[PDB]
Amino acid sequence: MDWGTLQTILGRVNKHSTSIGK
Repeated sequence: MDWGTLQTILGRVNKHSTSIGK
């Protein structure tokens, strides 16, 4: 779900997890 009635708002895009530690 996105916006009161939309879509182009959030898509879990743009992120970084290459960082090591786990």
